[PDB]
Amino acid sequence: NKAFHQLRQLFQQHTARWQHELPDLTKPQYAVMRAIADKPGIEQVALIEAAVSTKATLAEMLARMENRGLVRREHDAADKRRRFVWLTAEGEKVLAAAIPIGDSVDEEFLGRLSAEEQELFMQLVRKMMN
Amino acid sequence: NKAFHQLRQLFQQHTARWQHELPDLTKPQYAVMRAIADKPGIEQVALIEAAVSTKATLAEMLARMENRGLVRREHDAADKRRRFVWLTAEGEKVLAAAIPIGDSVDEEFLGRLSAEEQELFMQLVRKMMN
Repeated sequence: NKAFHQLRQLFQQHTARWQHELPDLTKPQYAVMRAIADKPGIEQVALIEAAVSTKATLAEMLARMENRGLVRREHDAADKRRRFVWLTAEGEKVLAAAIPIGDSVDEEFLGRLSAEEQELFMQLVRKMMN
Repeated sequence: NKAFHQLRQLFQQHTARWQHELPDLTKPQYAVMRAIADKPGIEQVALIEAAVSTKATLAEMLARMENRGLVRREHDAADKRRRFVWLTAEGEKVLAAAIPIGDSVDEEFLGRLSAEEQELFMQLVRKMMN
């Protein structure tokens, strides 16, 4: 009966489908790779907002991604705290295969709305944000 | 530019405010206590859907809640796997203090929508669900 409760229901159903179709790439991981491909060499701090995570969660996720050869990083010579992120060629393949999968999972729920309903749903979400 | 991406943004902003105002009670924990109070003695399996969690996440969260004296449980004499959940008196106090806080956090975002926009936002979320 609460709005944010039903939002948790919808988000859990989406996560459940995402788990089945993309078992090795969660939605936060997918958003990070997508934001790196949208801006190769993006600075790690700007990647926090671009992928909707946190400084600590992004650092742990990027470390695991380069452990698996999916991303590579370079450092600011004047400030080693500043890092820039690229996808490797293997990371570009992992992302390219996952995009039509993730799109179909998003479509299972969004496709239940008309174009006007989709545009309106995004206007309301934008209105509630800070 | 994606709908579920902006939903993650809105949900992260809500979690950030919830973290500050209720540092010892997350939104999933709050939903569990709220569902137990709505149906004292609710069976643990039905509590999974009522609070929007999973069997394993609920089991871990309920164990910690009774470690802190916030919930108590009873077992089916014929099937010890079946358990029923109550709030303790101390759990009733923790929940009662948190409800006006959680309501104000929900209101910070929902209050940016009119009554008609709120009703419509919940109709669209219900339409996208399974």
